Amino acid sequence: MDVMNRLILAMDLMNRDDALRVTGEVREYIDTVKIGYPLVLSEGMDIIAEFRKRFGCRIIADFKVADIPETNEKICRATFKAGADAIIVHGFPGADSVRACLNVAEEMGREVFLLTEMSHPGAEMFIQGAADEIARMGVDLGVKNYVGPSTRPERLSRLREIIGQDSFLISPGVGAAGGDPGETLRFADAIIVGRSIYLADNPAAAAAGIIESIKDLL
Amino acid sequence: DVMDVMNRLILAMDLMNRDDALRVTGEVREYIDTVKIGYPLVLSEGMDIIAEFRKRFGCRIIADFKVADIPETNEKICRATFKAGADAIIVHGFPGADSVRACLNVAEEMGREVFLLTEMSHPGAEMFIQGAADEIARMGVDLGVKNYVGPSTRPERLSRLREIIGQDSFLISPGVGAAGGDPGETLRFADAIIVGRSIYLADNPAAAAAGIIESIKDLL
Ligand SMILES: O=c1cc(O)n([C@@H]2O[C@H](COP(=O)(O)O)[C@@H](O)[C@H]2O)c(=O)[nH]1
Ligand SMILES: O=c1cc(O)n([C@@H]2O[C@H](COP(=O)(O)O)[C@@H](O)[C@H]2O)c(=O)[nH]1
Repeated sequence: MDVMNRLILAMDLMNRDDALRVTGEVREYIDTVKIGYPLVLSEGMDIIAEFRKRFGCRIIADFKVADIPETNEKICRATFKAGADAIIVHGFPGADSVRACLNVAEEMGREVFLLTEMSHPGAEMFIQGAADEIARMGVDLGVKNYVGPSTRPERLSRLREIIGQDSFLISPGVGAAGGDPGETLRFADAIIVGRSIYLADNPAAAAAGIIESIKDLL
Repeated sequence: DVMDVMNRLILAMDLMNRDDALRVTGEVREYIDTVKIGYPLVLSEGMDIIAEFRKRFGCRIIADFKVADIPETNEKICRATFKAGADAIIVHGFPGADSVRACLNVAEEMGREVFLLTEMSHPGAEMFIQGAADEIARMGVDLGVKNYVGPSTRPERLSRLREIIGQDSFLISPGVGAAGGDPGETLRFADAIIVGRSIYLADNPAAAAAGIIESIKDLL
């Protein structure tokens, strides 16, 4: 996957007018948008097609898929029917649940991103201790796309070690949560950035500023 | 003081089109007053499907969204879900205490309820969730969680989770029917059973629900 400026916008605004306006303001800097449940549950799954119509961007559905295999299959089918290019799936619920997602993605020409370790403080309680094994499980399953935490660069580096240089790795927790753009890009192919852009007084300048700070990495 | 689930039976409405979902739910309405609506239906028909269910049926709505994000995103998901009319939302515990607390705080503010999913019922649950489940449940108790989800497919695990949360907590349990869990055995520990495919894929969903209820008649 080829992400413009190695920057993915996490569009977690919850109303259509603001979400479309802010995305429009930063469109020159990105071609990939992560859309999650905050926006989808507020405005409907049709918002995905609207983003494609307006911006032609790729859409990653950040749905943290975390159900039984049968339900995971249904969630992936509904999500890809809505036009998402990719979906984010938790690894914690185990291999069968991930495989269910991989199957639908293959069937519909999409990608699965496996979330291995999360970026927030609570991730330390249960997820972190399982994360390397979850990543090895991804490798065993043939997963090629991964998500890991900007907030713990040593953990992000370990994830990169496990999956190898050929796999694709994206990383949230940049900006608001404390992660540094440049350091994160030592290991991740692309950074995910939400609040630092969409809550900024001037989202375009915020995006431009981040990109300037990583100019030599592009 | 817990929700009063008619016949101790919660329908898992995982059909993905409005017409079928509405037909089947209507067909079993005399047997249930509590419906679990998840992402298969919501991502297919929109959050307004909750509105349509409330209009059509006298049913409480549990939004089975297995919320599993960072605290800030969890808060937004819970707000949107309660705004749409869900009575309760199901949240994963494995992302940790801050993520669960975020959901509890919104539920308290908005006058609604959180269910904490501890151990899951499918085979893959053995890989990572099972080993964390007793602690996830204990964490829930420490956080003041009153409502829980645990697996009918592993009676020994469901029994242990009931012990951890205590007799006063409310416990609901999926994996009944299609996945092999027995209604009666499950109700030894759970307050209510969740049933999806055994009912919604039946040629006669009403007969299927009645049959399940007949099999647990002495437990009502
Ligand atoms: O470990 C993770 C995984 C995520 O998907 N995310 C998601 O990435 C985004 C981060 O946004 P922000 O830059 O505002 O912190 C949010 O949409 C969040 O749900 C995360 O923060 N940490
Ligand atoms: O551990 C769990 C937790 C669940 O919420 N579920 C949910 O409960 C329902 C079970 O439906 P069924 O009776 O068709 O197996 C599904 O909606 C599923 O997503 C589960 O099966 N196992």
